[PDB]
Amino acid sequence: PQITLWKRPLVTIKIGGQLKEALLDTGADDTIIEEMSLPGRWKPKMVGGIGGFIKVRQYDQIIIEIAGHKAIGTVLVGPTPINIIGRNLLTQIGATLNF
Amino acid sequence: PQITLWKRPLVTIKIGGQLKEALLDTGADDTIIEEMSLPGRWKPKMVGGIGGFIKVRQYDQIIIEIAGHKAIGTVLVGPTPINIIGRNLLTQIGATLNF
Ligand SMILES: CN[C@H]1CO[C@@H]2OC[C@H](OC(=O)N[C@@H](Cc3ccccc3)[C@H](O)CN(CC(C)C)S(=O)(=O)c3ccc(OC)cc3)[C@@H]21
Repeated sequence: PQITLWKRPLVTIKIGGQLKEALLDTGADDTIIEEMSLPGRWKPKMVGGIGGFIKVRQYDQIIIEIAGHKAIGTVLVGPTPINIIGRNLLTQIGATLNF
Repeated sequence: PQITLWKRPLVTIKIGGQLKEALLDTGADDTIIEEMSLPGRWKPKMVGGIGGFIKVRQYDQIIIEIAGHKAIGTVLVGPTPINIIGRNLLTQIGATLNF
């Protein structure tokens, strides 16, 4: 699709068998999801933004369906105030910014 | 242009006659610039992000060039980790997300 930016670019995702709403975020290097369970091993990570840093769990090789497009990559899980799809998965669905 | 997301979507902006680097950020409602001097009166705003809130100064009807495109609109000034061009100005330059 072509997504205008008058409103937040929110989409439905499927992750870990669960449907969630998430923000398509070109300013995010990484994908950050609210607390949930994911399979496999994880390692701790700190991610920083406006406000400071939060501690997350890093899961590698996670499959997400993003507005119907499958992508695999790293997902960070922790106390984000919004689910964020970052560039590490936006590239895999072919997303570009155009003007 | 068409901006892919394999790298951060960094562009040059011009504000107050000065060139700065900024991130094109679809996840940002608002445009936030590092401490600098802007003309006129300001209003208070709290901005929430991944790791809590920051206080900023809100300046309205500021002239800013973004990757060669003229915009005139609200700029928040404060302790952002990076200059962010949010949707309020991305809509003025005609940016869309496409996949
Ligand atoms: C609610 N208020 C926010 C929304 O609109 C306002 O505009 C400014 C601020 O927006 C944000 O902080 N937006 C976040 C994304 C965002 C969105 C909403 C809440 C939290 C975060 C942004 O798009 C992505 N981030 C960083 C930029 C600040 C550099 S981040 O969430 O901190 C982030 C950092 C590192 C990551 O990987 C290393 C992945 C994500 C305000």
